[PDB]
Amino acid sequence: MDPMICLGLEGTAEKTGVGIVTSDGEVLFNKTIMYKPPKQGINPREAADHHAETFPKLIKEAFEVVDKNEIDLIAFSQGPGLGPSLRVTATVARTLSLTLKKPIIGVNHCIAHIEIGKLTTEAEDPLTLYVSGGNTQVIAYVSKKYRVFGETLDIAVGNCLDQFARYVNLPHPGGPYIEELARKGKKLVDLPYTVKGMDIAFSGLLTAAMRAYDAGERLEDICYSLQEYAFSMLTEITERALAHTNKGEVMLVGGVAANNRLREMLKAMCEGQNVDFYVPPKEFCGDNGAMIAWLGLLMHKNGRWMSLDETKIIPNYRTDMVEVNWIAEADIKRDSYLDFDVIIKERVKKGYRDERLDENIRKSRTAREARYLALVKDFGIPAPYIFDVDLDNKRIMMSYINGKLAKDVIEDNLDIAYKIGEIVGKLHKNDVIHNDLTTSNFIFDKDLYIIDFGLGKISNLDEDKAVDLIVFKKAVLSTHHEKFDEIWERFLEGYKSVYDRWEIILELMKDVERRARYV
Ligand SMILES: [Mg+2]
Repeated sequence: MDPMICLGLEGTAEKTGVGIVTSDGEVLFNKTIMYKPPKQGINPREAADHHAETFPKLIKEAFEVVDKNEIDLIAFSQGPGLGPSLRVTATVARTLSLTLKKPIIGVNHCIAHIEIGKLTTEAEDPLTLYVSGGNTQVIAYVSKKYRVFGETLDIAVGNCLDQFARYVNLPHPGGPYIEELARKGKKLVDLPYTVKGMDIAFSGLLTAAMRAYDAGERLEDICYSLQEYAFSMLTEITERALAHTNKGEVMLVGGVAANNRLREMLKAMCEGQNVDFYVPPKEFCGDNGAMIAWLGLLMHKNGRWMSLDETKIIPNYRTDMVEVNWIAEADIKRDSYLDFDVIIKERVKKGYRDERLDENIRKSRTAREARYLALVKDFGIPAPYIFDVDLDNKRIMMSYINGKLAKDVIEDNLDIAYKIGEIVGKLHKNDVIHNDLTTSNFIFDKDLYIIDFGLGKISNLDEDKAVDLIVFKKAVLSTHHEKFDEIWERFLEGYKSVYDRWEIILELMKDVERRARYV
């Protein structure tokens, strides 16, 4: 009876997975079967239907390998994920607990992906990029909790690819086909690169890929481009998260981790930053039951229970919500005369990306930034003065603001959350979207100074102003959790002072934020 053994169910998404694991970290059993969608016409089916048909076939096999009387705990994926899939998973898990007369534990699918990462790889405290069909977020364990530092703002990357494959009439799963076509591509088609803070968005990209297809661009080139852009965007936010959580290893996780290109771009990045890079073996990388079981053990082994009424599925289970109980883009230089001071900001090259992309990202952000830092004094917003610019070398000569970063003084002086709101309000009052609102991008002296503008854009759309505010919101929630409530409240106070339409877009935030799981 030494090794306590647990049976876990995975069913958050499109994969039916059953796992048996022992508290000693031994995987006695682990098989998963995927949903194969029927024609999207009439006579519809859903993954839930697949789970209902598949779970008991898998459980039979499991009981043929180990004695059901030997299993001591049953665990299941409580969320996040598809509601109808969660419910079949839960109902099957509950039936097992009741007839085996054994305890049951609901487990967070996301932090289960990473825990078997640690168990199954030489990682121990990684910044982990989790990508799949329904999920894409950057997670790290900080301050006693698993937290999101970067996530998609709309669809997951897996879904971006899946929809594109469908559009261009590739069979399911189309991922492998896009990855092969991309290898034969050579032109880097014009597509939108969309990073905002540490988050990203794939919708515009997907659409532009579609329009490029309609315009008669070579399928191979579109595929190559789709991948380069999406994967670069994902490598960038992981890079930013890395410099932000101060971790020394990165772990890639999820079905999309199967993509070699993504794996290699991600390894280059980690090699550049001298950090370790781990990927679990295929069978623990994509959705699987073993990870559910192992995390199940972790929490129960450390003493935590669940009444059948506590086993309600949580479609939007956030990583924050889980009680844990088992544990740079720009070189800046300062030049001085005996009284005058200048700083030069160089956007250095990123080896991991296609040099063509790298050239456009560095030049355009540099040009934008220069142009925007200038334009914004017209609105009464302190910023550095722009002395000169050298776009060939990706450099800016600007004035020097002596002071601490907002990120470093905001919690012990919440007033400066107000000033940030004032200058954002002034921004949106004037149609400028600053797509990187964080507390690392303002410097506080007497007034408050804005010091980044590389992702700027002119726009009168409310969706864009709304997203602007969510990126700020989300960033505050991850890096200033101890004081989040208050900083946002005062951020809105400042915003309200200046921009009279604040209410319209604040409400618009909600409808955009509901790019979550149904129910
Ligand atoms: Mg998963």
